[PDB]
Amino acid sequence: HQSEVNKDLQQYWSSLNVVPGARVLVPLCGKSQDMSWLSGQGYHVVGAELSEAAVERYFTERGEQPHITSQGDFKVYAAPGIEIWCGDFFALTARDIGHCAAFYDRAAMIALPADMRERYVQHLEALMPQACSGLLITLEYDQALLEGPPFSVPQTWLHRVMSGNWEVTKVGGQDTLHSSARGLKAGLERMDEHVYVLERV
Repeated sequence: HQSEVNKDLQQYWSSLNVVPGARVLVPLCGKSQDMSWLSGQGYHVVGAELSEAAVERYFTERGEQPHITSQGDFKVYAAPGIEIWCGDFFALTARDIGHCAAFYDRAAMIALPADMRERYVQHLEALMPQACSGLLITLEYDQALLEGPPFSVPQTWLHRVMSGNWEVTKVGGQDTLHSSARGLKAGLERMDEHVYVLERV
């Protein structure tokens, strides 16, 4: 129970104590522990898994069963248990689903450049809810072993751009390889994991 689910995540949340049943969005954050945590608490875990090969792995491991959709070059595999559509994320209106609650954001913009980053955060906060607690999970170390080289997006930058719709705050740190799942997924065995608490106002 809550073995390795972003100490910060389980922390902030543990404290936050969002509404029981609030809408929890999972923008290209779809991991397992994060969501498994939210659910374990009793929240509306609805997000997408920006991972094609992943969806495939799920279809091969399960052998079909859930709602598989073909979204262009991406897929959408939703389950009856959770509202996680493995594939791509860009047709669930994080705003409609968001509304009020929170959303776990996984290092995604760090995989892109600045310009794109600004367009990403903005695009998110744009399609974001009205009152939800968002938590971004970035990284630094990982870059030459982890899936996609993270630009260790600087909190300052986030507060420079990602500042204007959500209260982003510096959080997290390094020496947390066990915590970060992606670390055990890619195999960092030691990487700095950055975190930023963004309160979607």
